[PDB]
Amino acid sequence: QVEEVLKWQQVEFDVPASVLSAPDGYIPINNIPMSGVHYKNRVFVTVPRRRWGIPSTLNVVELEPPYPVTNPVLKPYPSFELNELRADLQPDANRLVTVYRPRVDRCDRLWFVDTGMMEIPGNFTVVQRPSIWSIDLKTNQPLSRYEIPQKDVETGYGLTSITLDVDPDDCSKVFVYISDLQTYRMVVYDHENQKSWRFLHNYFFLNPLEGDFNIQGIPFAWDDGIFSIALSNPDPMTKFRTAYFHALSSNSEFTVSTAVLRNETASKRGYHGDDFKLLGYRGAQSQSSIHGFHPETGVIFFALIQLNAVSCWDTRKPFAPQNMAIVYKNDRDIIYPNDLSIDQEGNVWFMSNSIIKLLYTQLSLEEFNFHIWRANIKEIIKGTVCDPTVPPNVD
Amino acid sequence: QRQVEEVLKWQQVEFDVPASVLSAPDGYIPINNIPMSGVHYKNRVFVTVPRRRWGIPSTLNVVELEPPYPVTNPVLKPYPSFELNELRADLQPDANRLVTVYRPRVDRCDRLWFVDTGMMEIPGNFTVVQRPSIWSIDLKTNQPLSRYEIPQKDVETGYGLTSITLDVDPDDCSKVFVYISDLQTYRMVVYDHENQKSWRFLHNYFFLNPLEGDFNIQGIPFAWDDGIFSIALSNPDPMTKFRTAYFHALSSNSEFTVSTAVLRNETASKRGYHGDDFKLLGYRGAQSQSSIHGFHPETGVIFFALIQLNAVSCWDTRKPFAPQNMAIVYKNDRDIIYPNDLSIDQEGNVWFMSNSIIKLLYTQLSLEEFNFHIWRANIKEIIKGTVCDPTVPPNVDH
Amino acid sequence: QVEEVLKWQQVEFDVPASVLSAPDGYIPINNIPMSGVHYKNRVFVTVPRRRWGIPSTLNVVELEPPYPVTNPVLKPYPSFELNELRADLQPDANRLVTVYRPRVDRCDRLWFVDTGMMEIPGNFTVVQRPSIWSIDLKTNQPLSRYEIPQKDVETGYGLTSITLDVDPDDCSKVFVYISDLQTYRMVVYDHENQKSWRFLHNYFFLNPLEGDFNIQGIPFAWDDGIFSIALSNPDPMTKFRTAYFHALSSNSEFTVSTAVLRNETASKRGYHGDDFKLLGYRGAQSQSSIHGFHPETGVIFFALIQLNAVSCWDTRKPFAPQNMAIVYKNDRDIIYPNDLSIDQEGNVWFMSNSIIKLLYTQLSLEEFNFHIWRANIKEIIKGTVCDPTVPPNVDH
Amino acid sequence: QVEEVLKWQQVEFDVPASVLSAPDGYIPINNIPMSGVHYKNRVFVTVPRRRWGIPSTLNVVELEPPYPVTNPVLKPYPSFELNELRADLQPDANRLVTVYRPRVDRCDRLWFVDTGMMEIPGNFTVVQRPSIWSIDLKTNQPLSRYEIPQKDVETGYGLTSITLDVDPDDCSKVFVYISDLQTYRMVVYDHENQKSWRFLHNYFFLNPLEGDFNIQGIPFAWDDGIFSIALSNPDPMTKFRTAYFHALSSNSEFTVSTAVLRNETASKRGYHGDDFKLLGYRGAQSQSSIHGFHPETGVIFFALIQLNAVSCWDTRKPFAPQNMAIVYKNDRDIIYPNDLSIDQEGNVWFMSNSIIKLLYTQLSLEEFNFHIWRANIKEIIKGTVCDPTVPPNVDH
Ligand SMILES: *[C@@H]1O[C@H](CO[C@@H]2O[C@@H](C)[C@@H](O)[C@@H](O)[C@@H]2O)[C@@H](O)[C@H](O[C@@H]2O[C@H](CO)[C@@H](O[C@@H]3O[C@@H](C)[C@@H](O)[C@@H](O)[C@@H]3O)[C@H](O)[C@H]2NC(C)=O)[C@H]1NC(C)=O
Ligand SMILES: *[C@@H]1O[C@H](CO[C@@H]2O[C@@H](C)[C@@H](O)[C@@H](O)[C@@H]2O)[C@@H](O)[C@H](O[C@@H]2O[C@H](CO)[C@@H](O)[C@H](O)[C@H]2NC(C)=O)[C@H]1NC(C)=O
Ligand SMILES: *[C@@H]1O[C@H](CO[C@@H]2O[C@@H](C)[C@@H](O)[C@@H](O)[C@@H]2O)[C@@H](O)[C@H](O[C@@H]2O[C@H](CO)[C@@H](O)[C@H](O)[C@@H]2O)[C@H]1NC(C)=O
Ligand SMILES: *[C@@H]1O[C@H](CO)[C@@H](O[C@@H]2O[C@H](CO)[C@@H](O)[C@H](O)[C@@H]2O)[C@H](O)[C@H]1NC(C)=O
Ligand SMILES: [Ca+2]
Ligand SMILES: [Ca+2]
Ligand SMILES: [Ca+2]
Ligand SMILES: [Ca+2]
Repeated sequence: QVEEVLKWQQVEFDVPASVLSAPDGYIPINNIPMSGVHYKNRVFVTVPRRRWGIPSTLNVVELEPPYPVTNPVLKPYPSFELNELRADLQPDANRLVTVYRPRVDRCDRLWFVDTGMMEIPGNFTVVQRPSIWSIDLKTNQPLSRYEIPQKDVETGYGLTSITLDVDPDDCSKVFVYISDLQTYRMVVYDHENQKSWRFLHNYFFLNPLEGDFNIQGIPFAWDDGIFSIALSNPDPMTKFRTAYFHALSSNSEFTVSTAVLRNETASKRGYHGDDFKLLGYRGAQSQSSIHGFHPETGVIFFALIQLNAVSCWDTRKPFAPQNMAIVYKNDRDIIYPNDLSIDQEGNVWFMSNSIIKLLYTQLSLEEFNFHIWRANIKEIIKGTVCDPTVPPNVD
Repeated sequence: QRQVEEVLKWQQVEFDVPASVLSAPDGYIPINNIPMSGVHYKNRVFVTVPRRRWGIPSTLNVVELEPPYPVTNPVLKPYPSFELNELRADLQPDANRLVTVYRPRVDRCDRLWFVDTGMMEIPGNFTVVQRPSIWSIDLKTNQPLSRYEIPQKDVETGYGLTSITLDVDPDDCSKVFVYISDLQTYRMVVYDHENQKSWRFLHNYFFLNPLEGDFNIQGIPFAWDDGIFSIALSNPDPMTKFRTAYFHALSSNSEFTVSTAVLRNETASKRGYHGDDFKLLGYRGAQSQSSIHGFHPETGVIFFALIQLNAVSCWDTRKPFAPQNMAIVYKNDRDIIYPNDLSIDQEGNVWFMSNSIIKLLYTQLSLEEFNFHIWRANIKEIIKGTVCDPTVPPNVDH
Repeated sequence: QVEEVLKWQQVEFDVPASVLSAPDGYIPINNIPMSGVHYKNRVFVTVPRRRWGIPSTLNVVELEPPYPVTNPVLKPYPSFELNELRADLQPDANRLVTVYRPRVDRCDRLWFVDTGMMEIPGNFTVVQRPSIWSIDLKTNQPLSRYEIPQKDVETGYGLTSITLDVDPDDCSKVFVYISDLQTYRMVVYDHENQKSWRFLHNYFFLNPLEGDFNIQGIPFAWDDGIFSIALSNPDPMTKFRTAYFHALSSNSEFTVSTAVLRNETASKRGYHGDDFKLLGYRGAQSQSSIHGFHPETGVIFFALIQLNAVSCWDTRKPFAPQNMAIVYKNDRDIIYPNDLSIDQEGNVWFMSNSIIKLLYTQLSLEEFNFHIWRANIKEIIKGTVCDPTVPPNVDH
Repeated sequence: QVEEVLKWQQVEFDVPASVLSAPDGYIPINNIPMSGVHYKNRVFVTVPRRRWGIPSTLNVVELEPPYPVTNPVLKPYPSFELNELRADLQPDANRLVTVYRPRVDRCDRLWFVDTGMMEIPGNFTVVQRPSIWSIDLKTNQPLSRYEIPQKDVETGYGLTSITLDVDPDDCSKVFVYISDLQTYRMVVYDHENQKSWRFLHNYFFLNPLEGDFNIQGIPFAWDDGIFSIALSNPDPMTKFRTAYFHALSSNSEFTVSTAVLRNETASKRGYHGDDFKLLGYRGAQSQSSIHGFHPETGVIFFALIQLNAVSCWDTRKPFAPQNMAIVYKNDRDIIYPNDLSIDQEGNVWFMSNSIIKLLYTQLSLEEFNFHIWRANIKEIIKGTVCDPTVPPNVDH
C-alpha cells in the first residue's frame, strides 16, 4: 500500500571524473539529499550545499520498476553547466548555488528557489541573492527567473520551502509562497507582475515548549519556524484559497486566506488584525515538517517528525487528533521526514534523509540512509477517518 | 454570576382582560399558563404563553419595565391587543387572531417577529385550529405589518415550530429571511419575506443524538427526543455577504454549521441529498446539551443556554470550537430548572429565561415558590477577561 | 459454502394476461423485491407497492436445482385474489396491499405485515390500516389476521420488518415485535389476547453522523430508524430473552429485556429509565440493515450496508469489532442487503435488490439486479471467532 | 500607599541653548523616557535614542517634596560631556549613545548598557558596539566600561534590560545577565574576568498566541522575547541563585540556575538539556514586561502590560494565578508599564511612558504621559496572598 520507490546508502553524480578527482570536489558523507519530487516517471532530487564537495545541487533520476531502485546515480538537472559552482564564488544568474524543495505544477513546470547561500558550519557563504525559477519539463529548458530584492529577505538563509498558487484556468497567473523557517517570515511572489513582498507575523514563530525532540534515542531542540504551507481548493464564490500553515517546532496549525497573501498593501502593515487565525491542536508530539493538500480528496497529508510517520486529515472534518489517522509509520527508516509532496497523478510522496544521525551522531555509508516512498491517496484513505465518505469521530 | 440581573420573577401568571373571560369556567387556570419566552424592547418586555393546556386567555403578551428588580408577579397585557389573542369557542381559522406563539425575536428595524403555530398541544387532545403563519409587528405603532401562512408543502401542522431566527439585511430592511426550527418533525423551514415565499430543508443533522438525550434536573430523570431547536447567525461575510448558521438539536452535545447561501436557496432545499453543505462544527462538552443560543453581532460571541448544567455558557466564534474555549458566565442550580429561552437585544444584553417546565411535567409545581425567572446581563462586561473575550487568546490542550 | 440460489434480471408474475395487458398493470422497472425467506424448498419473495404496476405484493418460488435459478416467475401467495389491487382502492379485509419482510417460525406458520399503504412518488396513498398475518404453511390457509389500532401506530408507513417470539413449548403463545424505521417506534403484538401496544425511545432514532452512504460510487443519506430486532434464547430460569436492536443509520447495537417489551403498562410510560441498554459500537462503516439470531449456536448474523457484506457475532463473547468476523463479501453483487433471515434448518439467508441504483441512477434490466444467497451456519463460523468453542480475541 | 513620585507632560533637559537650537537638536515628542531608578533620593531617568532630537540619553532627577514632582528638568548624568551625541556619528568609548534600563546594586554603583545603536524608524543607525558601564554613585565617576565582542551579540539592538548578580560578600565579584528581546538571547557578563558569552534557547522566544495586546483601545502585536530576569537569594554554601525569566509576549515564567548562566562552556552547547525549566503559567492576559525579586521578603513583583497593573508573587508559594495578587491597578495612567525596579530601601518602583500612544496613535503634550510610582514592599504585601505569613490559596 506504501511502496519504497528510491533508497541510497550514499549519493553519487553523473559528472566528469575531472570533478570527482579534484580535491574536495566530492565528499560522500557531505551529500545529504533534501527533497525528491515526482513528474512522469522522473524524480528530482536536491542536495543543498550545507557542506563542501557537493557537485550538483539540483538533480534528476529516471524511474524503472521494480522498486526500490537502489542507489540511482543523480544527473545534474537541467545541466551540470548550471549546477557548477564558480571557483571565484561570484554572483551569476546562470548558476544554481543551493536548492531545497522544488514543486511541480499542473503546467509541466518545475518551480524552485536558489537560496544563493551555502550554510557550511564554520563559514556561512553568501554567494548571491535568492532567486525563484521555473523550468519547462517538456523541453528541459529554464523559463523564468526572479531575484528576490533585499526589501523582502536579507539573504535566503531560510528559504527552504515553497507552495504554488496556480489559477485553474490561466496557466500564466501564478503566485508562490515561500516559508522562511530561519527569520520567521513568508515571502509572496507575484510571478505575473514580477513583484514580491514579505509577511511578518507572531504565528510564524515556533512554540517555545514544542521544539524539543527525541529521535532514534537522540535528543535535540530546534527553533525552526514557519516551514510548510498547504492551499485548499479555490472557493466557488470567491476564487480564493485557505492557506494551512505551521511552524516546524509547533503542535499547532494556522490558516490565512490567499486574498490576504496576494495583497501587497496587507503585507506592509504593522498589524494584521485577525486575518491570521488558529485552526487548532494537532496532538501530543505531533510536530510536522512538510504537509500537502490533495485537491481531488480535500485531504491534508502531514509528515510527522517525532512520531516517525505520515498522517492525514480530511479538511471537511473538525481539526482534531481523533479526526486524523496515521497512514504510514516506520521507526527504522523514517529518521527525519525531510519532504512531502503531492504529484499530478494522485499519489503522496515522502522522504527521509536521516539528517539527525548526521548532525548529532555518525551516519553509516554501509546502511541505507536516504529513503523515498509513495502511496496512492484514494487507496490509502479508504478505510480511515481521512476518507470523505467516513463521518468524523464523536470525541 | 455576580453581575447578572434577575429582572422578572413569578409564582403564577395573571392577565389584564375583561372579567367575563377570567370568571368563566376554564377560561383561566393557575397551573396551565406557562410562558416560553422573555424578549426585550425599549423598556417593555414581551412574554408569551403557548397553549399546552386549556384556560390560556392570551398567547403573545407585553410587560412594561419599572424598578426595583425583580418586578414580582407582573400583570401580563395581551399584545398587540386582546382581540387578536382571544380564543374562539368555535375554533375555526382566525386569519386575524393568534392561537399559539412560542419564541419571538426583536430585529433592528423596530419590528417583532413570531410564528402562529395555529395548533394547541393539550395532553390527550391535540387541536389544529389553523395553519402555521408568521407575523411582522411595527413596535412603534403596535400595528401588524404582514402575515404569511406557510403552505402544507413545507410544514404539516406547526407542531414543532417553537423557535425563530432572523436574517435581516444590513443596509436595506425590505429584504428579510427567517429560519424556523422544527424540533418535532425534524426540519428547518426558511421564509423569504420580500418575495412572500417559503420552502423547507430536511437533513440527518436536524435529529437528536440517541445517547445524548437523557437529562436529570432537580433529581428528576427524563429523556426528550427533540431535534433542531436553535439557530444562530454570524455577521455577514465581507467578501460573500452571506452568514454562518450555527445550529444544534436539543438532545445533542454537538454543534453543526451551514452557510446561509444554502438556506436562502429554494432549489437546494428540494434536493434529496445536500452533500457537504451542512457540516459538524464539533463537541460542546460532556453534559452540554443546549436549548436556545444566540450570536452577538458586536463581540462575535455565542451564548448557550445549557440544559443539563443549569447554566449559561459563552463561546467566541473566532476561537476553535472546543470545551476549553468555552466558559460558564452564569450558573444557578436552585433557580434554573429549564432554560427555555435565550435572546440578544439591540442594547448589547443577553436575556435568558427559566420556566420550571420539568417540575410541572414530571413532578409538582407549587405556586407558593417562584417558578418563573427572567435574567439580563451586559455582554461586553460579562465576557471581559474570559476566554469569550475576543481580545483574549484561545486555549490549547497540554 | 455460500451459494447464490435465486437471481433476477427483472421480475415477472404468474398472473392472467388481462392484468399484464391492462393500461400499466405491470411496469418492469417499478418492481423491486424486498425480501426472500425459506421454508422446505420454498422461498417467499415480496414486492411492496412503492410504485404503480405491481400485481402481487406477496409471492412464492420453488427451489429446484441447478442453482442459481435464473429469472424465476413469481407465483402470488397464497392466491392472486388476495394479492390483487382494487381499482376502487377501498379498505378490504381479505386483500393484500403492501408486504415487506415476512418471517417463518417453528410451528409451520408464515408471519408478515401488510402496511396497507402505497408510497408512490407524488401521491402517498393509505388504502387500509396495517395488518399482521399468520399463514399455515402446510395448508396455505390464512390462520389469523389482526388489524393494528390507531392508538399504536397511525399509518404503517415504516412497518417494514418483524421479529417473532414463540414460546418453546406452546405454539399459541406468540409475541411479535414490529420495527418502525419511519416514525421511530416498536409495535408489540400479543397473539393470544389479540391486543397491542407501542414503545417510543431515544434509541430507536438514527445517529445524525452515521447515516451517509456510498455504495457503487453513489452518495446518499437516509434518516431511517429502528430496522431489525434479534431475540436470544430464553434465559433458562426467567424464561425471558434479550432483544438486540439497531437503527439502519447507526453503528450502535442496543439490548432490551423481553420482559419490558411484553409489558403493556411499561409501554404507556413517558420515561423507561435504565431499561433500554446500549450494547456497544459495531465498528466503522458497520451500519446494518437486517440481522438475525441463530438459536442453536447463539450467533447473530448482520447484513452490513456500507461494507457490502454479511458478518457474524457470538453473543457469549463481549461485543467488539475484534470478536466479530465477516463471513461473506461481494462488492459486485451485494449493493444494498435488504433482508436477512434464518430458516428452520440452520441456514442464514440474505438478499440484494439494487434499490439505490433505481433511486439515484437508472436500473439496467439487462443485468442481474436481484440476488438471494444461503449459507450453512455451522460450516461458515467454523474457522472463525464466531465459533462458540473458539475463545474471544478480546476479553474487553 | 502607592505614591506617584514623578510625572511629565514632556521631558526637558538642562543643556546649553546652542544644543536646543541646533537643527533637530530637541524634538519634544521624540523624547520618551524608558526607566526611572532610585538611589538615595536621586532618580535616574533614561531616554533611549530611538528617534532624532534627544539631547541626552542618561539623566538624573533630584527628589524633593511635595510629590508628585511635576515636570522636573532632566540633568544629564554623569555629565552632558558623555551624553552628548556626536554629530559625525563616529564610535567613541567616552560617549553614551543609547541607554534603556539602569540598575543600582548594594555597592553604590549604577550599572547599565549603552546599546550603541539608534533605532530610528526608516534608518537604524549603529554608532558603536554595545558596552557595559558601572558608575560610582558616591563620586559620580565611571568605574568601568566593557565592550561586548561581536561573538556574543551582533549590534545591541535588543540589549534593553540587565540583571545584577553581585557576590553577597565581595563587591568586586559581579555577573550581569542581559536580556536580548530582539535576537532572543541572553548575554552573560563576567565583571571580574572581563569576559562574556551568550545563551541561545527556545524559551527566550515569544509564545505565538500570547503576543496580542489591546491597551487603551489600541490593538497591537509584538514579537518580543526574553525581557526580564529576576534573581532569588543565593544558596548559602555555593552562592548560586534561581533566575526567573520571561518573554514579553508570553504568559509563562521560566527558571534556570545561575550555575548554568555563569558557565561559559555550558553556553557553547547546541543542546541545553533540562537546565532551563518551565516554571508555569502566570494567568490570562498576564504578559509581564519587567519584574523584580525583593531579597528581604522573597516576593517577586511583575509589571503587567495588558492589565495596566503591578502584581506580586511569593516564591515560596507554588507559581499559580490565585497565588498572585494585584497590588496596584491604574487603567487611566498605566498605559505601557515600561520599567520596574527594586531599590536598596525596600521599595518597588514602576513606570509608565505611554509608548503605544506615540507609536500607534498620538501623544498630546498637554496630558501627563510619563509617570513614576513607588511603594513600600512590606506594607504593600501585608494583607495579601503575597505576605510570607499568609497561607497559599492553592497547592498546585
Ligand atoms: C488590501 O489590503 C490592504 C489592507 O489590508 C487589509 O485589507 C483587507 C483584506 C481588510 O481585511 C483590512 O482590514 C486589512 O487592513 C488595503 O490596501 C486594501 O483594503 C483595505 O480595506 C480596509 C477596510 O475596507 C480600508 O480601511 C480604510 O483605511 C483605514 C486606514 C481607515 O481609515 C479605515 O477607516 C478605512 O476603512 C482600506 O481600504 C484598506 N486598508 C488600509 C489599511 O489601507 C486591501 N484590498 C483588497 C482586499 O482588495
Ligand atoms: C559547566 O559546563 C559543562 C556543561 O554543563 C553540564 O555538564 C554536565 C556535567 C551536566 O551538569 C549537564 O547538566 C550540563 O550539560 C560541564 O560539563 C562543566 O563541568 C565540566 O565539564 C567539562 C567539559 O564538559 C569537563 O572538563 C569536566 O569534566 C566537567 N567537570 C566536572 C564534571 O567536574 C561545567 N562546569 C565547569 C566548567 O566548571
Ligand atoms: C572555513 O573553510 C575554509 C576553506 O578551506 C577550503 O575550502 C574549500 C575550497 C574546500 O576545499 C575545503 O575542504 C577547504 O577546507 C577552511 O580553511 C577552514 O577550515 C580549516 O582551515 C585551515 C586553514 O586553511 C585548513 O588547514 C584546515 O584543513 C581546515 O579546512 C574553515 N574555517 C572554519 C572556522 O570552519
Ligand atoms: C442553488 O443551488 C444550486 C445547486 O444545484 C446552484 O447551482 C449551481 O450553480 C452553478 C452555476 O449556475 C451550476 O454549474 C450548478 O448547477 C451548481 O450546482 C445555484 O446556483 C443555487 N442558487 C443560487 C441563487 O445561489
Ligand atoms: Ca534556526
Ligand atoms: Ca419530541
Ligand atoms: Ca424517512
Ligand atoms: Ca522585536
